Amino acid sequence: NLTGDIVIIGAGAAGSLLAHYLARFSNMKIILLEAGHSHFNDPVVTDPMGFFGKYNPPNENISMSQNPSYSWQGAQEPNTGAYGNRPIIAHGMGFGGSTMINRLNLVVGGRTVFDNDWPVGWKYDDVKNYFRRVLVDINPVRDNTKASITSVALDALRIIAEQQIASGEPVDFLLNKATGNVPNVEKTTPDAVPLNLNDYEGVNSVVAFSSFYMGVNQLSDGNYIRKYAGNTYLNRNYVDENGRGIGKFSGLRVVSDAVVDRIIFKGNRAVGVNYIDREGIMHYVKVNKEVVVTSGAFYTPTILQRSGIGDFTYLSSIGVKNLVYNNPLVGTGLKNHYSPVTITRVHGEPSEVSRFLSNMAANPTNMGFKGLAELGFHRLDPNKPANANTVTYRKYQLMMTAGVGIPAEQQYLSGLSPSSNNLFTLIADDIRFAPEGYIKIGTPNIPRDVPKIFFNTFVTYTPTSAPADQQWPIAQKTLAPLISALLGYDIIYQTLISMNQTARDSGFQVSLEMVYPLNDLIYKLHNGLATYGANWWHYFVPTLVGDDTPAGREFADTLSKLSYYPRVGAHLDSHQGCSCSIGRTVDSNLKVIGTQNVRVADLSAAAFPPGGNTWATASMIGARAVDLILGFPYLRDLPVNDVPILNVN
Amino acid sequence: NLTGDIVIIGAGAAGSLLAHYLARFSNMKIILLEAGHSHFNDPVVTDPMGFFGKYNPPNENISMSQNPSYSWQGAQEPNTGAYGNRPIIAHGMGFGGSTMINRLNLVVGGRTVFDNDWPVGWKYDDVKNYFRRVLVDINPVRDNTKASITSVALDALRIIAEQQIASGEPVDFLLNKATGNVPNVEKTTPDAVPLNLNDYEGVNSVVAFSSFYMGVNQLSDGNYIRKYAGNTYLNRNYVDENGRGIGKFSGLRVVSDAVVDRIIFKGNRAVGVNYIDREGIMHYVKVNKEVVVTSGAFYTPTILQRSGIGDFTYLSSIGVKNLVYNNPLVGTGLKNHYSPVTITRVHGEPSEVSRFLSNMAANPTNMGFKGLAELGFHRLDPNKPANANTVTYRKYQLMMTAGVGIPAEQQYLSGLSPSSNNLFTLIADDIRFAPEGYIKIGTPNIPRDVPKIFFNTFVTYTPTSAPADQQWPIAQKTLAPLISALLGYDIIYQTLISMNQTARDSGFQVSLEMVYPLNDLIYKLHNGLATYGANWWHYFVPTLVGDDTPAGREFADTLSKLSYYPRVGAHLDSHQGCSCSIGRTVDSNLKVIGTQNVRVADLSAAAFPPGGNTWATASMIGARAVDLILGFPYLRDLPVNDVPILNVN
Ligand SMILES: Cc1cc2nc3c(=O)[nH]c(=O)nc-3n(C[C@H](O)[C@H](O)[C@H](O)COP(=O)(O)OP(=O)(O)OC[C@H]3O[C@@H](n4cnc5c(N)ncnc54)[C@H](O)[C@@H]3O)c2cc1C
Ligand SMILES: Cc1cc2nc3c(=O)[nH]c(=O)nc-3n(C[C@H](O)[C@H](O)[C@H](O)COP(=O)(O)OP(=O)(O)OC[C@H]3O[C@@H](n4cnc5c(N)ncnc54)[C@H](O)[C@@H]3O)c2cc1C
Repeated sequence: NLTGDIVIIGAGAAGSLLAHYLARFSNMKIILLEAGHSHFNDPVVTDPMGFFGKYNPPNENISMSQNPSYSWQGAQEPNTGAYGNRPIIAHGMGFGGSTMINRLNLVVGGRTVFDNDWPVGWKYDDVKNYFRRVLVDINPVRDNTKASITSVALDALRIIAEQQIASGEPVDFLLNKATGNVPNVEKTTPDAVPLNLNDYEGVNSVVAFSSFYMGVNQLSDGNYIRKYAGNTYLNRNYVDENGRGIGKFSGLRVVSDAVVDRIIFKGNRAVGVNYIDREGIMHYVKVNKEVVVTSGAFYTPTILQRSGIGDFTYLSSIGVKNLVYNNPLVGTGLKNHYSPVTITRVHGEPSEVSRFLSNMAANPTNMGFKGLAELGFHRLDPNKPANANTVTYRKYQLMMTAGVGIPAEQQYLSGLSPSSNNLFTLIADDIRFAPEGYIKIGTPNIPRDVPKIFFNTFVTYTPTSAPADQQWPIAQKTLAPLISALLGYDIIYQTLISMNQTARDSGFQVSLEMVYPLNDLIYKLHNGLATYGANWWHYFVPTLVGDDTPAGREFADTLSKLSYYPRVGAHLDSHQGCSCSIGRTVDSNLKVIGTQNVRVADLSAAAFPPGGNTWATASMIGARAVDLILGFPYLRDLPVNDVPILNVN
Repeated sequence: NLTGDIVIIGAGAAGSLLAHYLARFSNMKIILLEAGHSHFNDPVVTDPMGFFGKYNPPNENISMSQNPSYSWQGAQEPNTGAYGNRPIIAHGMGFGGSTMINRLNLVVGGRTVFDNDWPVGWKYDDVKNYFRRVLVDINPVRDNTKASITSVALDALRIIAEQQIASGEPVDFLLNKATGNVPNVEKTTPDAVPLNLNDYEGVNSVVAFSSFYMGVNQLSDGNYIRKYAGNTYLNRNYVDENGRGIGKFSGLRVVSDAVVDRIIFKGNRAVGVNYIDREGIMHYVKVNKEVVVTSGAFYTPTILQRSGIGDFTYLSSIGVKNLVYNNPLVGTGLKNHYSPVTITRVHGEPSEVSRFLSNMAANPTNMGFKGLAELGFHRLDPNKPANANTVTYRKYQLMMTAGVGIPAEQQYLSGLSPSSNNLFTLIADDIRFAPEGYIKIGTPNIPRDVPKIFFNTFVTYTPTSAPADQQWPIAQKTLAPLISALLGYDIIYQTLISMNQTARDSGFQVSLEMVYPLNDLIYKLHNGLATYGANWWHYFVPTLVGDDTPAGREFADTLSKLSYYPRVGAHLDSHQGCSCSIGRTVDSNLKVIGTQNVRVADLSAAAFPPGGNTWATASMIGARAVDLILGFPYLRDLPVNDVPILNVN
């Protein structure tokens, strides 16, 4: 049988890095088991434009995230806050994990989140040397082309930031403490210097920029290739076609097309793993030292539960025979991101509006991301951290995209046909999303694509027969996402109001207004904010604050109407994590509480979602697990000029 | 280990009956493999009202169809005809298959379908005995609490039938060929004899009645029970707690909590079956004579495909190792039913309207169904069989229910809240629904909840650069479902128009006007149908017709607006089948083409969907397969008085 010291389950954004840098620096046998197989010769994945449906048959025009042959299909239970919808969120299958099917963006997360929201031993100064290693291994690139809309938006944001600085409010969405009174907005001159948002020292927390960073590499021919975990750490230089290492890496052995279900125990120690190959044959893998599980946010708690780690009552209810430890917290507290969307129309003569929206197409260099800014807390938002007036946090990730990002049903309902050529998309992402859920298994026989996922986004609050004063804190806690989404809409509105004058100044004779969010409603919401200030959100429950005045009814009706759009006119991001975070299931050394020699090293073990995209954080967790297992800080001391070599075929 | 003579996979609506009567009438060892366990002591399933959520926890309020512990979650690929959404359809998991979580509505299917759409040897005179056996074994009951608007609707239908008969059209939705010139509308007299829609001779193909037949049995205590296949054929009288037969059924052996993946062949003949138990240990079962697969419409083709039966090219591409027989037709031609929904509002004084909609609440005997008729083709339907001038066909199933059956999003959008006490629902279910699809697997490792399911219903038509004279037939073939939906709306409108006068005559002083589908649009549709006759549907493509008058533009606009409602304001029925039909995957004796000793005996092996619900048809397939396997007409000649004995506990 197969025998080895360390067994890694799941070759995702962290498993590949862990296996690579663990086989390099040691001499013990390593086995990596992955559900899928390699895709180095598949044009759909390697080409960056294969993400947008470039090599798909006419009768099967679906993306990789909706394809069962590329990803798992984690259907969730009905959403009580979104009219009982059941969105599908996917995890990749094969070498590279979910990074094989993603947008290839890279955001670091910032300094404030790690300093304030993560436990001791995982502060920014302890993880920046691994962020640097991950970034230098991926080696992303910036945008090459540049449109005139970016400069106009940057100038409008600069004017807004100057106004906010002069106003003197302690907290705003365009203030940064580490810079001072100078707005942190890129210059619009042709010879300007870019403002990197992934700075080593984390100076840029609320920064307006001109470009993102995409994980692509230009090839000697002239085309681009997708740079992800699979071809970076598990390419032909290190792993051959038999799943064996070459040279120094001869210790590592990779098994392909192997789905695992259980971990065998001798009471407190893992002693084996069982999996099934392509012929339906059950195989058993001996474990000598340790087991590391990196199956992702959705499927790590399930494999933990069906092995006998969780609530004993429910596990005996469903029918688990072998039980090991009692953690009623396994699989609880799952976090994610959300992104409401906005559409804008441009008015004027066809020639000027055609010159205005030019040079904003999509190429493997930008992936449709013009990129505007990372924003802070709106001054009217009541739910802020305790020291939000001292250190600046990240809440919004502003983005700009061509075309219209809207489900076809809303496209028909609103009348904004994508065939039009005078519309563009602004998105105010939320990277501090409040709702939390949990995961439980349904049947204790085999891995299944659909466990029980509960995740309610925009719920409503029901009044009770109590004085309003003590009820208000409950309503404030319950209605956070709605307030955040509406304040993001207001942010976009102010940006458009400033950008009208900015564009008129820059030499474009055009005008702009919102169209999808029913500009009348946005204008009324802005007026209501301006006239009500801090207590504006009390109108979400008009019964307890009844004005008996036409203005009050008007504001309540407008707030009720605007609550409809974030439920349907938006989409969920596939940035789920924190389901098995540190402090609930594992300690600071990534060891499962109650056992001896098993560890979790994926995004599920994250204490708090990073302030942005989540590719780099999982790789950082894996890199830290490397020298936690080894015991010596090899990666933290590895020279920067040492990077893995790339083999294409 | 385990050895036997016949191995049955899946104890569904057909496997239960087949195993029961095959163990009764023979002397050979029989093994039944099921992926679930008995629910005889679970109030959610045994109580008929548990379907609506009578015993659900407040924080897990989900129906049995949406619960992963009760059913398989069959997610499908985006539907290009309904704005690209992915509805979820389930098969029940446990003793009784999908009959354990269904609405318990029993419809035989009709006679014309089995006389014009099934091969020789499967005509109505060869299946009526098995239909009678299934019906007497289940022993349904009729509704006990008769309402008042049922009589009003029946009188309106009688008036419409009189008008249609006096007119002289060859075909319409209230003409029955096997009844003469007398309308087939049930009497409204106090002592009226019931009209049975499941009659032995099949004379009622277009019949208007007052109550359906549902599978519930009244206990001596007073409360009702759910009488499905699981407790009918697999109760404690016959199968013990371990899973062994009792007395005469000593040859049976039932294995619970067993999921199968493979069928082991020896070149052309099955020799074994593999399954995984609750503990997670792979087991092997020997086969001596026969293997029968009854895993359902979705999951029987998957089992066949990953076993080595199907398109060799795709199977080899996805990694299937062993290939047995090449047949690219496996998993093709999937059919299902679609039910648009209509909402009506009643006007009048509160007392009269309150007493008008009385005695229509849902109780365990009618389950919210009052039932109207099995209607026929509309006179203006262009896509109808040529045989329709001699025989009558079932196309529309008409049902009524209190409250509003609408997704919450459309409930909010249309302004029709469920709190109103003056609304009721009319549903015209399409039972000759045209579109078809196919099923493919993604990974050759283990059974999965989500394989590739393609099903596109409301696809539109794009004109080409050709003369209209040859373009018209293709457009006529493509646009059938929209035509059927609009004609159903017109049928409901006519029924309401007649019901207004009938109610005003019967004593009530009220007015009924349809609301949800935007009455003005329906009025315009009715006027346009009357004006344009047979060629009304030509205006789905206003460019190709060449009409430019304001009337033509208005009619085209109305036809465009109305097409929005069927896509979203409806829900797909779980009556899927015909994916391994007779003559394409199996012969007339249910043996799989190209193989030696395996058969399929479920709803997937049906040649054409019946005119109504599909439980009885699946049970009939199983019952017929019983005596085909045995070779003697045991069940056809069994006396009607010999029925199984119920054993609740
Ligand atoms: C469509 C999409 C777009 C995204 N875009 C971005 C983006 O722009 N920026 C960003 O930062 N992040 C993005 N992400 C998220 C990013 O891809 C992941 O967060 C990241 O890969 C984290 O990796 P992980 O190891 O934690 O999880 P995964 O990469 O999902 O790890 C799962 C791995 O484990 C394997 N596995 C799972 N279950 C089993 C099992 N039972 N047995 C064996 N193996 C198993 C899988 O085959 C896979 O190899 C996107 C994700 C998706 C789905
Ligand atoms: C919500 C709902 C309501 C319905 N209402 C009605 C109604 O009112 N009237 C009506 O006539 N019909 C109704 N139906 C449909 C009806 O219940 C089914 O069509 C009928 O049971 C068909 O029987 P079958 O054996 O073909 O499918 P099923 O009974 O669903 O057969 C599936 C069986 O196979 C087993 N199985 C599947 N895969 C495997 C595997 N890999 N290994 C082992 N076992 C496996 C399952 O555990 C299950 O026992 C409804 C269905 C649903 C979902």
